[PDB]
Amino acid sequence: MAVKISGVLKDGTGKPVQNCTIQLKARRNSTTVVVNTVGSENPDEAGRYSMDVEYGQYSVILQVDGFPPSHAGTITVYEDSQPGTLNDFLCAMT
Amino acid sequence: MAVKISGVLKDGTGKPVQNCTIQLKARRNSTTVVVNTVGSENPDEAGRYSMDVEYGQYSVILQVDGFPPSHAGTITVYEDSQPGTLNDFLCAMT
Amino acid sequence: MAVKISGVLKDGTGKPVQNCTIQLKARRNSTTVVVNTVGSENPDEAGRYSMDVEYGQYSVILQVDGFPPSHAGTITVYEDSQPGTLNDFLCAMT
Amino acid sequence: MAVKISGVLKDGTGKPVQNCTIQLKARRNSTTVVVNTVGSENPDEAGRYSMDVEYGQYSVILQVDGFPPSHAGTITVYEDSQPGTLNDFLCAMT
Amino acid sequence: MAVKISGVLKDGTGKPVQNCTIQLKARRNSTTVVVNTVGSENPDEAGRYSMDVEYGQYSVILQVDGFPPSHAGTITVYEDSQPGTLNDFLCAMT
Amino acid sequence: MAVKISGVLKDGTGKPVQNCTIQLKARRNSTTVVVNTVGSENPDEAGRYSMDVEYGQYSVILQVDGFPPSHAGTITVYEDSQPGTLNDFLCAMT
Amino acid sequence: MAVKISGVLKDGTGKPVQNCTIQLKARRNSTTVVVNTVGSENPDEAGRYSMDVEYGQYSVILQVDGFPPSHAGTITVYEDSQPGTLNDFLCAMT
Amino acid sequence: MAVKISGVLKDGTGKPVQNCTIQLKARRNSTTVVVNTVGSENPDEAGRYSMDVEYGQYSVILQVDGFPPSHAGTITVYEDSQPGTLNDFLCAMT
Amino acid sequence: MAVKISGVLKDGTGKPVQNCTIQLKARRNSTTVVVNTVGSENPDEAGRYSMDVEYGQYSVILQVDGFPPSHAGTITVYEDSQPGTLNDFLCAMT
Amino acid sequence: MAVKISGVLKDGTGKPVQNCTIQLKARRNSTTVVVNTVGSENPDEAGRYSMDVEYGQYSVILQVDGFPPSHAGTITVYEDSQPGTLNDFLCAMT
Amino acid sequence: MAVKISGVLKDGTGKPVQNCTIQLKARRNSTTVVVNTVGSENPDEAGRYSMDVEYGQYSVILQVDGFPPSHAGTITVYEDSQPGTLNDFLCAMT
Amino acid sequence: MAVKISGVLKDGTGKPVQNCTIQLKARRNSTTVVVNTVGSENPDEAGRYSMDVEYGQYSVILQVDGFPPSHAGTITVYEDSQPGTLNDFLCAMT
Repeated sequence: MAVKISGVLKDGTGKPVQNCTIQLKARRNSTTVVVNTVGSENPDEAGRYSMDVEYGQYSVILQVDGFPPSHAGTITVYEDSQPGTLNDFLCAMT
Repeated sequence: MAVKISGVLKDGTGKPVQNCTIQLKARRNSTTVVVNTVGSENPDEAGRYSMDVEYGQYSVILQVDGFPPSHAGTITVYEDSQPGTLNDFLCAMT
Repeated sequence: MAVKISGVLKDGTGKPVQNCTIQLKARRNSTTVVVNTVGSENPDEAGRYSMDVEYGQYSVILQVDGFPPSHAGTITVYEDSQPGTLNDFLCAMT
Repeated sequence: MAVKISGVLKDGTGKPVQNCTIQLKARRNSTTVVVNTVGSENPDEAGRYSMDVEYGQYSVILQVDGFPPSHAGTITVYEDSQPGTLNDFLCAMT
Repeated sequence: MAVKISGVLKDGTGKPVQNCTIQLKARRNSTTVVVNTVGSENPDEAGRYSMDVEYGQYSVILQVDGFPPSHAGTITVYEDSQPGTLNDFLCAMT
Repeated sequence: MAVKISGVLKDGTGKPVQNCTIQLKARRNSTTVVVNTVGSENPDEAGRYSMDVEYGQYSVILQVDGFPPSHAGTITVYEDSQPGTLNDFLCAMT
Repeated sequence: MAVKISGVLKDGTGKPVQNCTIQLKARRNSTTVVVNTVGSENPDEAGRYSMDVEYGQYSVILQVDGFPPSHAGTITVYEDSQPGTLNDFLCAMT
Repeated sequence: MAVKISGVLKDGTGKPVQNCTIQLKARRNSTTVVVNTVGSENPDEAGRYSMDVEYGQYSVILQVDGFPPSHAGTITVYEDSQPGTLNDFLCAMT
Repeated sequence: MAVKISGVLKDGTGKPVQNCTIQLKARRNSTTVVVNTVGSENPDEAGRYSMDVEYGQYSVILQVDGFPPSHAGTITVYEDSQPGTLNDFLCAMT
Repeated sequence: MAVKISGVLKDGTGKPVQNCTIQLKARRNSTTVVVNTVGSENPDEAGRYSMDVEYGQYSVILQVDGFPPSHAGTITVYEDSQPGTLNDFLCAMT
Repeated sequence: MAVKISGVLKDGTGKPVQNCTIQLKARRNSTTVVVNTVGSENPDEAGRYSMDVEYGQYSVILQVDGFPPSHAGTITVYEDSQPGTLNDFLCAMT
Repeated sequence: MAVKISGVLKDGTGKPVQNCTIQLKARRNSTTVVVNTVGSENPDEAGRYSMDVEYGQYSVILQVDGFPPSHAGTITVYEDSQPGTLNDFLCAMT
């Protein structure tokens, strides 16, 4: 199953960030994802993003049209996670 | 929420600075801001600035047209912070 | 005898991978295959793959148009193996 | 408030110095001036200069089309100083 | 006498491999073969191969216009062997 | 108040020097002269010079059209000084 | 006299070798052959060769069009030697 | 006052030297001559020279558009001397 | 007197060797030959050679258009030698 | 006073020296000749030379058109010296 | 008195040497020959040479058109020597 | 007085040597010759030379447009020598 990861993506001054590109980098083999595979997603102009993420361990990469990739960190989804925003997984007590 | 930061910024000789821009770079990802994201604002011709800032720790950069980028310092916006000028956050005890 | 390897190939965000290529390298020569021989097959537009592999040890290579070759890992198919996705074969205990 | 620094600028032969530029490089964060902000002031043909200086610590630089920028020294304006000339601030007992 | 070697050459995915070339590099002087002599014989489009090997010691080279020559291993033909496939000679207990 | 420094400046053989230039460089800033400020006049065709020198310590440079700059020495005009030739100030006891 | 050396020249797979050349370099001067002298003669398409060789020690070279020269070994034709193929002398006990 | 120095400049064969030039390099600050000042006096075709030197210490340089400047020696015009020739000052017991 | 050295020059295959040239490099002064002198002899198409050698010590160099000069060795002719072939002098027990 | 230096200039084979030039260089400055001053004369076509030299130490140089400058030696002509050839002065006891 | 040296110089194969030249170099000056003087003679078409040499010690050089100059050796013609070939002088006991 | 040196100049093979040039390089100052003065003398086509040498010490150079100048040696002529050939002076007991 795919857990829904949804939210809005704002910069540090309360405005949406445009030209974004969010990438999920698999680091270990899962039941349905092969290692070293990237899954991309492009937010809209208002900053809304929504993805269907398969469980496993991933590295998050954020690219904004003139930014070298910003390694936000590693997220992990098990068979107990509930739908939420991307930021909670980064801030979650791993 | 967001704390409102408003004021006017000048130089030693009591004049507004022109063609400048303030950039806040988030050095630690938060519940609403992802790490390593810059949010910028250009003051008006009178040097007046006004912007809504999300909580967390930020690094402040001033860029003036021609001059090398200046690293003013680091600010921290907590849940108990009250509105004020940008200078007080720089001068706040750490 | 050739075990049937069937499945669908997706990434972290639950989408098929296009322009992909799956290669199997015979690591150790067997009574049916000769060592250092590559066998590859391109999945369809929906990311569905089905191959008939001979038994032995193989190293799996994932090739994507644009990215450098990925080293998924190593599979070892015995005479007693049952049909299934290659994801189970990489994640099988060794 | 701004202390009013006024005077005349003469060289060693008792003559006005032209094509000058007095700049104030702020070295510490103040309640009204951000770090590394320069404010220029060009005196008239008779060597008269007058500036309104916000209190704090400054490094005075005197740039003439000729000798490289001459570091006159560091000046400091508390909230007790009275209006005067820049030479007294340079020569004041720190 | 010439031992007949016959078989079908397949890659890891149970398919014939085309454009190949099997070379037998003789490493030791035999009664009828001089050292460092090669014999090339290309199999058909269905992967069928057959040679008339003279007894002795040989190194097998599999050249497939691609990966460099693949030293599959030394074969040895005694004067008590029976006709078979090349893979058995590779896998034979030396 | 500027001491008057007047006289005639000749060479070893008793002739006036033409195309000359006398430069005073303030090595230490005073209440009326800022540090590292140069003052120069060209003497007349007869080698006669007249100066209104502010109090303080200066370094004297002799510049002739063609020769490299000469370093005559250092003078120090106190408050008890009296008008006289420049040549005495270098030769005064220190 | 001359010992007769007649036979056919096959390769590992039982085929004749074309564009071949046998070279006999005399490594020790004899009653009838001076040192460091070669004699080269071309076998036919069937691979047959016929050589009347004088006594002494020789080094045998196979030169086949395209390949680097091959050093088959060294032969020693004595007075008690009987006619035979070239392979027997190389394979003879030394 | 100026000490008159006159004479005739003859080379080693009792002949006048032409195209000559005598320079007096002041080496110590005097009451009437600034340090590092040169005064030339070109003799006539018959080798006669006559100068009006001031008191002090001088280095005599002899430039003859040829051999490089010849540092003859240092002359001191003590304020008890009487007019003479240049050679007497060189030969004088300093 | 000159001893007659005659014979037929054959290679290891038992054939005449054409395009040859035999040279005798004298290494010590003799009664009739000065040291470091070479005398060439070109055999005919059937390999026959015949020279009239003066007694002494020589080094024989057999040069053919091809392989580099092959120094067969040293020959010595004393006042006891009988006419023969070149090969005997090489093989003679010196 | 001046000593008369006269004579004829000859070489080993009793011949006049043509295109010659005699140079006297004042080694030590005296009451009549300044130091490092050269006085030269050219002998006539028969090699006859005559000059009037002042007292002191001189280094004598012979310059011939084509040959490198020769350093004949050093002469020391005194107050009591008698007229003669420069050969005697060069050969005089020192 | 010049001893006459006459003879014919051959090579190993009993032939005259053409385009030759014999050089005698005097290595020690004598009462009739100055040191380092080279006297040469070209033998005729039949190899016959006839020279007459002065007494002393000489180095004998052979020069042949095509080969680098040979160093034949050393001879010493005394006052008691008898006319003979050049070869005997080389072989004479020393 | 000049000693008369006369003779004939022959090489090692009893023939005159042409194109020669005898040079006398003086080494010490004499009463009539200055150091490092050379006097040439070209002999005629018959090798005859006759020179007049002033007494002293000389080094003899023999330039023959060939071998570089040859140091024949030192010749000393006192006021007792009698006329003779150049070779005797070289061979004379020094």
